[PDB]
Amino acid sequence: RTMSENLRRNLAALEAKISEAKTKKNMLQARAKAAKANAELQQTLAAAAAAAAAAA
Amino acid sequence: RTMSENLRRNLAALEAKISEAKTKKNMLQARAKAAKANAELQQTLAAAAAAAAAAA
Repeated sequence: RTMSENLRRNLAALEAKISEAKTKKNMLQARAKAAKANAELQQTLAAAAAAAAAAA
Repeated sequence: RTMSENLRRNLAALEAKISEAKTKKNMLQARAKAAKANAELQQTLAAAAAAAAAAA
């Protein structure tokens, strides 16, 4: 019965850090998707706007 | 007839300690099965939970 209090806390502490890792996963993946889009948009627009205007 | 009272008590005392040893056998075997399972579960879960999370 003393062991089962210890196991019931260890089981709750394990799912608590699994739960934490899952919320972190969503936020980290979101930042990676956003950063991919920011780089492509900024570089593509700046290059095209300089290039077409100068040629014309 | 005095010998047969002595033998009838010795026969009952023998089966009484055989009976005791049999109840003890079941409890000792149960603890050994439980202890085997506790060790494997605790060590396996703790190792896997640390290892997979760190790598990812």
